[PDB]
Amino acid sequence: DPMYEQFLQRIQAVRTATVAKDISADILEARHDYFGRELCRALDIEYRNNVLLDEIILDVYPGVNLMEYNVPHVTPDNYIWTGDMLLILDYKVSVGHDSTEVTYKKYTTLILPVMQEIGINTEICIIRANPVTNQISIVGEQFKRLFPTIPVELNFARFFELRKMLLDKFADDEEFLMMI
Ligand SMILES: [Cl-]
Ligand SMILES: [Cl-]
Ligand SMILES: [Cl-]
Ligand SMILES: [Cl-]
Ligand SMILES: [Mn+2]
Ligand SMILES: [Mn+2]
Repeated sequence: DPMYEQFLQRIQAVRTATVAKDISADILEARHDYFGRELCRALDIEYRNNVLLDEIILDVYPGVNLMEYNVPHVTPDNYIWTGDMLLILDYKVSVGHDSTEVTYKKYTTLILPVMQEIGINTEICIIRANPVTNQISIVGEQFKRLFPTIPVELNFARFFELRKMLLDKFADDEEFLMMI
């Protein structure tokens, strides 16, 4: 596992709280991206990880003049263009709901108004994996109808193992415990 080995090398070598904070954030990003890849593989949909909204609009509506509209330059993780409806997707990996609510509010209020002006039928979809239990939670009614089962095989144990080693190495470092 090249990803695991590279994280392990970084944890073996790190000496400072600030560099450790970056490893921690990087592990959480990699765990998120791992779920996104497994999710798209299981559903046989195109895997993407952060698409500029302008690019999404140009893919679904090539004739658009972006300059006529006030397009917020957000980068949702992914999208599905069925031909009649646009599903905006964001992956989450979390034991809680707070990050889902934050992103749902941001994309609902920033994306839906301009998509209505352009004329593209759009739904905001947030798919969250609980990394401890592997349970999947979906916000997005049309996503649920298209994908009533999600036959993923998730294993987050190695991300937990890496981050726990990092936390243990800095268990007595006040500067780090605050950054985290
Ligand atoms: Cl260091
Ligand atoms: Cl964004
Ligand atoms: Cl697509
Ligand atoms: Cl996440
Ligand atoms: Mn993202
Ligand atoms: Mn995401």
